[PDB]
Amino acid sequence: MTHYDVVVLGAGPGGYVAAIRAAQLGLSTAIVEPKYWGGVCLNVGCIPSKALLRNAELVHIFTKDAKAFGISGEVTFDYGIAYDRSRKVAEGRVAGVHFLMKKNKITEIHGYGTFADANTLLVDLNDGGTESVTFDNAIIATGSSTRLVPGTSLSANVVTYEEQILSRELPKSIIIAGAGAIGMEFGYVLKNYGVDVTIVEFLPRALPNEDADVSKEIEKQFKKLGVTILTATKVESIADGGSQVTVTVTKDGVAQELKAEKVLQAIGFAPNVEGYGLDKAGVALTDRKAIGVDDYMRTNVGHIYAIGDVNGLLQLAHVAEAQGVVAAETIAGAETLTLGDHRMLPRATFCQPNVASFGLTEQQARNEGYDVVVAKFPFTANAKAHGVGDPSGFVKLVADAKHGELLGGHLVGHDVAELLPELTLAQRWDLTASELARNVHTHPTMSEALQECFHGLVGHMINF
Amino acid sequence: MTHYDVVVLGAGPGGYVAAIRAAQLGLSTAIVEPKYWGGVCLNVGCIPSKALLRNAELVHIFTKDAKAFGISGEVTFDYGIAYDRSRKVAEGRVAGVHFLMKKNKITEIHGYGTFADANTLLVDLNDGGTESVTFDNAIIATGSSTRLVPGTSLSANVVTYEEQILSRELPKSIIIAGAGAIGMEFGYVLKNYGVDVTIVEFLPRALPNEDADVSKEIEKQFKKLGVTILTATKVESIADGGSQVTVTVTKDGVAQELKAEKVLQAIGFAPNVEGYGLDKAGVALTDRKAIGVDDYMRTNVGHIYAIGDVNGLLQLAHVAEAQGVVAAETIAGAETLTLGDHRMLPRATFCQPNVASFGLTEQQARNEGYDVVVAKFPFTANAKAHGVGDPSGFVKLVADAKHGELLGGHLVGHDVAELLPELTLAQRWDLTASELARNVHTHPTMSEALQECFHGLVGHMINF
Ligand SMILES: Cc1cc2nc3c(=O)[nH]c(=O)nc-3n(C[C@H](O)[C@H](O)[C@H](O)COP(=O)(O)OP(=O)(O)OC[C@H]3O[C@@H](n4cnc5c(N)ncnc54)[C@H](O)[C@@H]3O)c2cc1C
Ligand SMILES: Cc1cc2nc3c(=O)[nH]c(=O)nc-3n(C[C@H](O)[C@H](O)[C@H](O)COP(=O)(O)OP(=O)(O)OC[C@H]3O[C@@H](n4cnc5c(N)ncnc54)[C@H](O)[C@@H]3O)c2cc1C
Repeated sequence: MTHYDVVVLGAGPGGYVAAIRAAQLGLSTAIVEPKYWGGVCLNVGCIPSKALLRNAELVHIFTKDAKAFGISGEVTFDYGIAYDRSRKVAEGRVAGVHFLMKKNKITEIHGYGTFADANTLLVDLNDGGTESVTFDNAIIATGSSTRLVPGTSLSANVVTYEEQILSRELPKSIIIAGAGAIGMEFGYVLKNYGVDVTIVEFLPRALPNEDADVSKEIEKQFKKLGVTILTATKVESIADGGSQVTVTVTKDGVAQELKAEKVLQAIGFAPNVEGYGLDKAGVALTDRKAIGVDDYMRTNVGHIYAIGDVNGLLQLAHVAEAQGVVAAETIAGAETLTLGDHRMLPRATFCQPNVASFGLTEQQARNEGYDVVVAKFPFTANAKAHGVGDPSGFVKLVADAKHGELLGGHLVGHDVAELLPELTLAQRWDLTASELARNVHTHPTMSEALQECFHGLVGHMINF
Repeated sequence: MTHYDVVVLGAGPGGYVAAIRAAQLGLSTAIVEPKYWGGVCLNVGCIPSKALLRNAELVHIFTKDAKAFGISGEVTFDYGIAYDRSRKVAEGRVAGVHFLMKKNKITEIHGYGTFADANTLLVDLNDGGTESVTFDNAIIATGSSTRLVPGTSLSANVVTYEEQILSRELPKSIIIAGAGAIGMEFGYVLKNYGVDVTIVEFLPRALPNEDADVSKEIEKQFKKLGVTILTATKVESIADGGSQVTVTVTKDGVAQELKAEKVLQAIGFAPNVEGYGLDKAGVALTDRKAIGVDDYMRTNVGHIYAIGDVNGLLQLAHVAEAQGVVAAETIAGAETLTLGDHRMLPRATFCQPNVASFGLTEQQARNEGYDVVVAKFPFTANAKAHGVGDPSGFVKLVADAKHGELLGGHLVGHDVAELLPELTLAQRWDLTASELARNVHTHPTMSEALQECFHGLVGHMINF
C-alpha cells in the first residue's frame, strides 16, 4: 500500500529523532507507534523521574539542612503534587514530539507494526484498521522491556518502574531488586518521602558499572540517607501475599526472608525482539537476544537498521538519539561519523549527589594494558561545592601517561552530570590533559574540580 | 637582609596562586599582604557572596514555588544565619590559603609593600616594624578598589560591597548604583530577603557588558522578583541624611529624587596603582590608569609582572589565577601559553537564573566584520530544565560562517555557569561547530541545550 523512503518502528528518543534527521535530509519518512510517543523516556522514564528526583531533593534540603540554612517552621511535602508535576512535565514533552513530527512533514501511523516482508510492514492501526507499508529502508527502534527475576512474576505488589512511576500514593516500605541507576534513583525518591527502602544487588557493589570509588561513595551517601543496600545478595523468590511481599534472598550460604508492602523489579532490561516478524524480515539477533548491528547501526540485512535499546549497546536515551542520527545519515548517504567505542559515551544517575562518568574505569584501564595515570580531587576543596551546601563527592579522571589522553572520567557531586561535556569532547577529538589544563574555568564553579584534575594529571595541582 | 627570586604583592587569587606556581618551579618565593589573605575574592567577594546567593535561591524557591512542589507550611529564613554561613565558608577558604603557603614553602610577609627601586621593596610590617626586601623578579597583584560616583562619598549609609557583604543586619530598603554582576547579585540576595531594592544603571541595559538578548531576559526576571531597575539613568549625587539617603538622578532630561535607608555603590572598580611607589619601580600605566602588560603579564620593566584586576584586562578571579600562572611560568622559564584575547575568557553572574558567557556578543561579532551565524535554544524545550522547575532562559551561540568557529557564547538559566567549559575549550583549541555537534551529551541535562545550538549552527537543530 503506502510507500516511504524510510519507515521507523517506534517513536522513542531514538525513533522520533532518527525520523527527524531523515526528514531533514529530504527523505520521505513515516513513524509507527501504538502507545508511547516519546517512548519510555518521555512518558514513564527519563523525564518523569528527573522531576520526582528534584522534588525529593528539596524535601531533603528543607529537612536535613533546614537549620543550616536558617530555616524555621513546620513543613510537609505531598508526594501527590510531585507525582502530578512529573506527569505534567511528561505530558508537555510528549506534545513536543507530535509538534516536531508535524514540523518535519513526518507521517505518523498510530498502530503496531510487524514485518511481513523484508521491505513490507503490516500495521495494526489503533482504530482497529490495518494497513500495509512498503519501504526502501527501515529503522527499528522498538526499545526494550524490564527483565524480571527468574521464576517471579508481576503482581499488584510486585511492579516495574512503569507501575511505580505512575503511582500517586506511596507504600510504607519497599524492596528494590537491582542497584542500577533506575534502582538507586527510585530509592532516593521514595526514601526522601518517608518510605522504608531496601535495595538488593547481586553484584558486590551498588552501581556496579561505575568505578569502584564511585560505588563506594554513593553507598556512603545512601546509608547516610537511611536506605538499606544489600550487596553480594541473590534474590531467590518473590511471594506476594496481598498484605505484604516476601522476597527470599541468599548471601554466603545464609538465607533470610525480607518482607515489604511492595517490591520494584529493576535488575535489568531486555530488548523487545519478539512479536513483530523480525524473522520474516531476515533481521538476526545476538547470543544475548539483542539485534546485531555494525558501527552504522546496520543489521545483517542491508536496508534495515536497529537503534536505541533494542540493540543493547548502551541502553540510554542520548545514545538512542545519537544512533538514530547515525542511522538516518548513513541511509541518506550524507556526512556521518560513527560513535565508535560505546564505552566512551557519557552516563549519569540523577540522585543527589549525582553520579556521572564516561569511558573506562581505573581498574578497567589497567586490565586493558594502558599506562594508567589517575588524578582525584575532592569537592570538599571546591568553593562552589561549599557555597551550594554539598561538599561531598569528588572528580576522578583516568588518562594514559604517553601523551595524556583521557581514558575515562568518574564524578560524584552536586549536579556533576553537567560537567561531562568537556571531557568527552576532549577524548573524541584527541585533546590531551595538557590542552585541558590550559582551559580557564569560571570561578567559583564545580567545573574547577576538573581543572585541578587536569593539573594533577599534567604536573601539580594549584589549590590543593 | 632578605632576598627572594620572586616577590609577590598582594595575596588575592592571582597573587597567592602566582606564588604557588613559582614555588612549584623551584623559585624562592615571598608574598606580601597586610589585610586580606585570599584577597577580596575569598574574604568579601566571590566566596561569601556565592554562599549568600545560595540562601537567597532557596528562599526564592519556596516563597514562589512552594505549592508547585507540594510544599505545605509556613517557614522563615533568617538572613543572620545566612550571613554566618557565608563567613564560615570564607574563613575556610582563607585558612586554606595559608595551608598552601606553608605546603609550598612560601614566605608570608605581613605588611604593606612600597617600591624604592626596580628590585627593592620596602615593607611596612603590621607589627610596627619596617624592613626591606630585594628580588630578581616581582609579580604585582594589588587588585582594584570601588570606583565611587563622581562627587559622592562613602558614609554610614552609603557603602561599598565590603561594608554591605559584612553586615549581618539588613536595611528596610536600598538603592544600588550600577547594574553589573556585583550589583545585580546583591539585588537578588537583598530582594529575596524582603528588602526593597532599586538598581540604577547609567547605560540603557542591565548587565550592559552582556549580550542584549541576555540583558533583556535578566531584566524580565528581576522585574518578576520585585526588583526595580532604572536604566539610562545618571546618578547626579548621593546625600546621606542619616535616617534616610537621597539619591538625585536624571532620566529623560529630568532630575528626580530616589530615597532609601541605604545605598550600595558598585558602578565599577579602579586598579590599585598609587600609594606604593610604582614610579619608583618605573612601571608604566595605560591610558585607563591600569598597569600596562604584554601577553605575558610583563610590564614595561622586564622583571616586573602585573596580574589580576590591577591590569584591568578582565577583573575576575579565574582570570587573575590564570595570569599568575603565565607570569610565574614565564619568570621560571617553563613552557607556558598566553591566555590570548581576554574577551574569549568566560564569566558568570550567580543570581538565579545564572548568566554565563564568553567571547563576543552578536552585535560585537558583527561590528567586527565577521560572517556571523547565530543559534538560539530555549530551555522550555529542555527536559532537565522542566524537571528542576525552572525552564526559563536560553543558550545563544555565535560563530563565524567560514569554518564554524565559535566567536561567542551567551547563556541564561539554571546554574548555566557550569556549561561554559566545552565552549571555551573548543574556541581555545580551534574545534568548530562541526566537531562540537558530534559530541554526545548525557540526557537529560542542561548541556543538551548546547548540543542543539551546535546542530542549528551546522545546519538544522532537532528538538525545535
Ligand atoms: C525509570 C527510568 C528512568 C530512566 N532514566 C534515564 C536517564 O536519566 N537517562 C537516559 O539516557 N536514559 C534513561 N532511561 C532509559 C531510556 O528511557 C531508554 O534508554 C530509552 O527510552 C530508549 O529509547 P528507545 O527509543 O530505544 O526506546 P523506547 O523509548 O523504549 O521506545 C520504544 C517504543 O517503540 C514502540 N514499539 C515497540 N515495538 C513496536 C512495534 N512492533 N511496532 C510499533 N511500535 C513499537 C513502543 O511502544 C515504545 O514506545 C530510563 C529508563 C527508566 C525506565
Ligand atoms: C562582591 C564581589 C563579588 C565578586 N564575585 C565574583 C565571582 O563570583 N567570580 C569572579 O570570578 N570574580 C568575582 N569578583 C571579583 C574578584 O574578587 C576579583 O576579580 C579578584 O579578587 C581579583 O584578584 P586579584 O588577585 O587581582 O586582587 P584582589 O583579590 O583584589 O587582592 C589584592 C590584594 O593586594 C593587597 N595589596 C594591595 N596593595 C598592596 C601593597 N602595596 N602591598 C601588599 N599587599 C597589597 C590587598 O590588601 C589585597 O588583599 C567579585 C568581587 C566583589 C567585590
